Amino acid sequence: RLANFLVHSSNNFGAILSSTNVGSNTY
Amino acid sequence: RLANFLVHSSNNFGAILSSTNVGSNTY
Amino acid sequence: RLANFLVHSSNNFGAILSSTNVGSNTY
Amino acid sequence: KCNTATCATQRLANFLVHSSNNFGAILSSTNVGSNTY
Amino acid sequence: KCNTATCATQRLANFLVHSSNNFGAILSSTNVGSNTY
Amino acid sequence: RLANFLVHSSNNFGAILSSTNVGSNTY
Amino acid sequence: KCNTATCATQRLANFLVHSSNNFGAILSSTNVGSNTY
Amino acid sequence: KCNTATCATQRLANFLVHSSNNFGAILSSTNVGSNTY
Repeated sequence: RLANFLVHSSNNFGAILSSTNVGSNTY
Repeated sequence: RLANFLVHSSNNFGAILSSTNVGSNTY
Repeated sequence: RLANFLVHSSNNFGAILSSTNVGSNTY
Repeated sequence: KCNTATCATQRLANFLVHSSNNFGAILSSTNVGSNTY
Repeated sequence: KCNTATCATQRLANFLVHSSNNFGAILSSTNVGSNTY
Repeated sequence: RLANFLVHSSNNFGAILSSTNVGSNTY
Repeated sequence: KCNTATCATQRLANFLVHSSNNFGAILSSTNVGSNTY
Repeated sequence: KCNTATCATQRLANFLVHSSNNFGAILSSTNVGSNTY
């Protein structure tokens, strides 16, 4: 009997600015 | 009987600016 | 009976600026 | 201006600005995960 | 201006600015994870 | 019966600026 | 200006600025994880 | 100006500035984890 319990929780109470640029030209 | 319990919790109460640039030209 | 308990918790109450540049030209 | 019994104010700002003023030539090429044979 | 009995103020700012003034030539090439044969 | 307990906790109450540049040109 | 009985103020600032003024030539090439045969 | 009995103030600043003024030629090449055959 194998039990696995995974919890991934993200709570944001604020400002997150995330920019991922892959192989991109930004001007 | 094998039990695994994984909790990943992220709480943000603030400003996170994350920029990942991979192979990118930024001007 | 093997039990593994992993907790990864990140709490931010502040400003995090993270920039990862891989192979990128920034001007 | 706060004169209340108690006031909590939070200003959180993330500013990302990319600004380019170009008076000339910019040449940009990006190859990512590219296989050339 | 705070004359409150008690006041909490937090200003959190992340500023990332990329600014380029170019009066000339910029040549940029990026190869990431690129296999050339 | 083997038990492993791992806790990784990060609390930030402040400003963290982290920049990792790998193979990148920054002007 | 704080004349409160008690006041807490936190200013947290992360400033990252990349500024380039170019009056000439910049040549930039990046190879990361690149296999050339 | 704090006239408060209690006025905890924290200013935390991280400043990272990359500034380049170029009046000439800059040549930059980066090879990371690159296998050349």
